Amino acid sequence: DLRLHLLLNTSVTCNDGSPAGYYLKESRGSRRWLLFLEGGWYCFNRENCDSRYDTMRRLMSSRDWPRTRTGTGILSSQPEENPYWWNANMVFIPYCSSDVWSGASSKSEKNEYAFMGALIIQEVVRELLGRGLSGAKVLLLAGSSAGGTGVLLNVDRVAEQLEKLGYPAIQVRGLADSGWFLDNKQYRHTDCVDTITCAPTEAIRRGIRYWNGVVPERCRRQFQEGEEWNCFFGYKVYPTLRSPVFVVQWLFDEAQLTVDNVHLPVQEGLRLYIQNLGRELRHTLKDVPASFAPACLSHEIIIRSHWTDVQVKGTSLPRALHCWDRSLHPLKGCPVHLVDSCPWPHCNPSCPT
Ligand SMILES: OCc1cn(-c2ccc(Cl)c(Cl)c2)nn1
Ligand SMILES: *[C@@H]1O[C@H](CO)[C@@H](O)[C@H](O)[C@H]1NC(C)=O
Repeated sequence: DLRLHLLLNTSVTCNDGSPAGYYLKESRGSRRWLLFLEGGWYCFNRENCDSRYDTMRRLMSSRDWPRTRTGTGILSSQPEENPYWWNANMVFIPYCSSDVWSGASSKSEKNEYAFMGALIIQEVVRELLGRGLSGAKVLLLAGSSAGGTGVLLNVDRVAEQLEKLGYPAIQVRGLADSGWFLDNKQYRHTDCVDTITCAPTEAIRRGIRYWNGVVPERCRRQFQEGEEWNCFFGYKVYPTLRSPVFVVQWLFDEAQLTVDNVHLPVQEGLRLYIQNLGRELRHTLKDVPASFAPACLSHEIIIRSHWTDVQVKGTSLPRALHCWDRSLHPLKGCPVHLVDSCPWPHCNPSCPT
């Protein structure tokens, strides 16, 4: 079990002003640290943030958080369930800022909600240095869904912060799970008139203004003011990063099909759309040396207990991550770039059921 610690700096808060926090399980015999970012969509205006506060309050507030949580998947401490990093120090950071981990704004007389996702990550790092993170050799910043996108937005700032605090020996790396999205054409098209019909590029554009969102500077300098929404899309922000990042992405991600207005007897027009989506995602990973991209229709995520079962070209994700570790000290029979090439959902027999 991982135990809850609320942040001692109570100015760093969830959406409703309650303090943010983290769940920790230490491993005294390890200099490896894994910091995982929870996901779960976002909100970008007053109407749909109020709605999220009614029926998804744990993603906006800490007042009902439990004292402990069980580590699963890559956060498990049993080698049977986690062949990769079972002996590492484990940290689970709840997602209570609804800003794709990008915000830096407090609740005030002009803001009903606080959006502090970027500052939450930095304060967790600062308070963990007193918990033994000061002795680390590798800090792996991982995340799923909106947390996977948050890895891409924040991994270089974490490396930046540890350098200016005087810890240059800590190697910072990233693992982005199911947060690599495309700003493609929708299958059926709707103008941004309400939350349902607003495409991701439009919603992110308004979110950044509503959140006071921040993006990596090198990406910020390419796209500049008014256009920072481009940095939320993995294939645009990844080439600007300096830290090593491993990318996990289904070729037919369910969240991607949702924002494309696809809801699954497939006729020709939809078949070509789905097949073209798989091609485009494969194409964006072509220059990504560390990646895992199975041809599955799925919403599953690397903290699930059976994450070891899926294979690409005969290699599992825990093995690919171990190969990545070795490559950061090409390897015989221990590959790191694993992208399916078959064109339809579940053509890989090991896809989740
Ligand atoms: O849980 C699924 C999910 C997906 N997203 C998400 C995050 C960023 C972008 Cl740019 C898009 Cl298009 C979608 N956030 N949560
Ligand atoms: C608390 O966090 C805020 C926001 O990140 C920061 O500006 C401030 O310096 C922190 N205060 C202390 C005492 O660490």
